[PDB]
Amino acid sequence: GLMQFTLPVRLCKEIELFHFDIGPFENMWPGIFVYMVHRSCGTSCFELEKLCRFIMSVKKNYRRVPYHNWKHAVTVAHCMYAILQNNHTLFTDLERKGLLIACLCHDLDHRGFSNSYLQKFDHPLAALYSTSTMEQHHFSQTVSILQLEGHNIFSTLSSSEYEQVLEIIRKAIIATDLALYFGNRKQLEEMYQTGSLNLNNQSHRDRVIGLMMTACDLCSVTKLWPVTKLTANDIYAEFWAEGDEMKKLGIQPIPMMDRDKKDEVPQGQLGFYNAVAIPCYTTLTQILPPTEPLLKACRDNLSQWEKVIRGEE
Ligand SMILES: N#Cc1c(N)nc2ccccc2c1O[C@@H]1C=CCCC1
Ligand SMILES: [Mg+2]
Ligand SMILES: [Zn+2]
Repeated sequence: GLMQFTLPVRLCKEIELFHFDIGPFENMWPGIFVYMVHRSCGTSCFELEKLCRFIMSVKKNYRRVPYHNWKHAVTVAHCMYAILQNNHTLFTDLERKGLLIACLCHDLDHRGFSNSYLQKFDHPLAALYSTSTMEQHHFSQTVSILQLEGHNIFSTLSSSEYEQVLEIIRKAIIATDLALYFGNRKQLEEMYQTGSLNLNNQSHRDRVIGLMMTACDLCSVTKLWPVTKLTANDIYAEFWAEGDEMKKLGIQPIPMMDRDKKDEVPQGQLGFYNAVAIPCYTTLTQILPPTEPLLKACRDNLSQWEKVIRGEE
């Protein structure tokens, strides 16, 4: 009850910043997450015995892949924590509970392959879920871990609050499917500009929560350059392995995923920053002004990639 998590001074201060890196000590990541829940939600939101048991079952069900791993989970939850903390009064008690859990669970049991590679492989999950394949699996895995004896962190919610939080978590996880992001942001853009955006409209909140999920999910591009640059290697290690598996199915993969065309990476990152990241954090900053530091950090890193291309690094 009176048991708080406390971090060392440096972390205690840096954790509040959007660009915080959770560090290379795996065994500190659960405490960092519980720290964030206690400050974000309250020391009462979850029974600490059950939260700790949920966190360690979630960790167990992330694989040892180069990027879509436990570190990503906690990193993406931290970005959500930063957004929620800089936007105190915009979110309900249920939304703060749900979204941190959504982010921790959003890539559960990821194998390091796109929905595209599952479809071309003819993976069983591609037959069970025709669209947002992995994301439907991630939500499924979340519900399974919640239903293990002693793991129901939401037990003390009423029936309707329980239904609401699981529905917040389902939409949040589905939205991390980047194929759905383009349309979601376009719609949010129009609604913002025509002035029809309304946070009392549930369908509008859903869309805004989805953009938040994309923003947390891509938050590697909003870190200090050395973190951004080193994470990019982890992302590309998966892409190139997927490229390899495409070649095993007798399919030339797009040049981004082909490990013979590494030269093309910096230009590939420009496309990604201009086509995805900058638009994402632009619309997010328009809807939630205090998330501006994400857009700024993302612009700083675009410029750093421009410098890589111009031979300057
Ligand atoms: N972050 C990031 C990131 C990145 N730095 N670079 C990319 C380049 C091309 C396509 C996707 C890219 C990407 O997308 C996430 C990584 C893997 C799949 C989920 C979306
Ligand atoms: Mg994902
Ligand atoms: Zn992710």
